[PDB]
Amino acid sequence: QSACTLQSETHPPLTWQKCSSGGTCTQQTGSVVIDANWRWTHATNSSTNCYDGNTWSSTLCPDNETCAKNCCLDGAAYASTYGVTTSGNSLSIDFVTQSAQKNVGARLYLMASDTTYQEFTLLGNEFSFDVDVSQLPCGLNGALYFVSMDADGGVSKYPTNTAGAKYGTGYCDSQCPRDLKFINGQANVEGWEPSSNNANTGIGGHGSCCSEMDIWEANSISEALTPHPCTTVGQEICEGDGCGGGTCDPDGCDWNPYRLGNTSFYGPGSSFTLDTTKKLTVVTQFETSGAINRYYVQNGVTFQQPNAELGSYSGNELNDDYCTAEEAEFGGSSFSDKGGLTQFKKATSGGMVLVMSLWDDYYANMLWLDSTYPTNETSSTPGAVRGSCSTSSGVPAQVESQSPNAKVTFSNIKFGPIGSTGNPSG
Ligand SMILES: CO[C@@H]1O[C@H](CO)[C@@H](O[C@@H]2O[C@H](CO)[C@@H](S[C@@H]3O[C@H](CO)[C@@H](O[C@@H]4O[C@H](CO)[C@@H](O)[C@H](O)[C@H]4O)[C@H](O)[C@H]3O)[C@H](O)[C@H]2O)[C@H](O)[C@H]1O
Ligand SMILES: *[C@@H]1O[C@H](CO)[C@@H](O)[C@H](O)[C@H]1NC(C)=O
Repeated sequence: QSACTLQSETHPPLTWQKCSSGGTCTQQTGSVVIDANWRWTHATNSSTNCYDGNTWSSTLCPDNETCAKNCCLDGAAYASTYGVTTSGNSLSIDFVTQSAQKNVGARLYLMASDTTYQEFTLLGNEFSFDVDVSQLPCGLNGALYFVSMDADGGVSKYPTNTAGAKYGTGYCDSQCPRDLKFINGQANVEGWEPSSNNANTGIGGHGSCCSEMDIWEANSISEALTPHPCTTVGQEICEGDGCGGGTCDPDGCDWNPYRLGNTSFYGPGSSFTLDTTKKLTVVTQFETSGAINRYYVQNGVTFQQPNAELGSYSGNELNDDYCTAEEAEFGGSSFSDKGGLTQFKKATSGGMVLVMSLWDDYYANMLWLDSTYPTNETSSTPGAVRGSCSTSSGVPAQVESQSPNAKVTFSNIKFGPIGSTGNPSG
């Protein structure tokens, strides 16, 4: 797809800190861009929509190639249309925003310039950020994560895509998402099927796969840390059912303190170690062995990831023994079939793009994160309970109606060698 300018594109600025092993941190200046799927896609020569609701224009988009040629992605009014705003090193995303249309959440990427994404090499380094999840009720997910996307959004590999990173193209993750309207410089209209419950989305014949590091997926009730390996490290297209776990691990080796047994660590109020009604700091370290360490800071008090005992595993580090014990006790073979932490280390050794989003779940109502899932299981089933939310929570239409003002705020992003981000920001 190409880019149009009926609406100017001005990326909300966002500062972050780059720290060094020497003990100092210096301020960096970037910005954020919204994913192409949220944009208005219309004819290059008019305002005629190429996509509207959950259907494509059969005239402008008879096939994937013709569609990409006839259509372009336009600019976004971040605040008024998408409820996305920034201030210094802080970024906020509102749940429901009413403009000429209703918009739900957003997915944003940190940029290095107005035409390129900022790439981060996680291995040997740590990522720190502050987050306020107080306005995130059951059913919502304020997420901060990394994915192995190309810095240019896919332009060099697929010339038919001239919009690039400036317009949020090139997404990919361990779920091999088929809801993307544009992949590899072509549309995804071929084989398109409208969602049964989301008036704005559908499923195309192709998907976009790649390694995904979910540093943070959470709301005020539950939080999870989850690495997702893929047999092909970077962005790669998939077709039909091949997208269903053919190359990527959609489940991952997840670490949810609540799911692992400590139901008093993360929650609303002073009855929890970390009070989710107030802002908190989350630091994640990627040691060279491939393991992942985590600690939190709130009101000046430091807490390492809480200890967990699962099978023969005991500790607070997300390592091979933990992931192996999890599949043995909770079930599944996806993570290990795809190479585990060894394969995932190939992703963190390379460059990954920072993603920040807010979403509700049309497939499983976010029950996998904050409730008992599947809903027919009980507390007696290992790993069934992930949070205190009712198994009846998270219905999109309901949370969108009852909590339109929900929002997540990410701030004070700091990146550098392990042990360096706790030093003074520059
Ligand atoms: C005896 O047979 C075995 O039984 C066990 C237990 O019943 C089976 O294991 C269970 O299988 C369930 C379905 O596969 C999963 S639910 C699964 O949970 C994961 C972890 O939360 C979810 O992954 C997350 O998905 C999010 C939304 O896409 C992502 O954003 C996030 O990054 C992912 O971590 C997934 O969506 C759910 O479907 C149980 O966890 C598991 O114990 C076993 O399969 C049988 O063989
Ligand atoms: C949860 O973790 C906190 C901090 O490590 C600890 O003080 C508390 O005892 C733990 N509770 C349980 C039930 O593990």
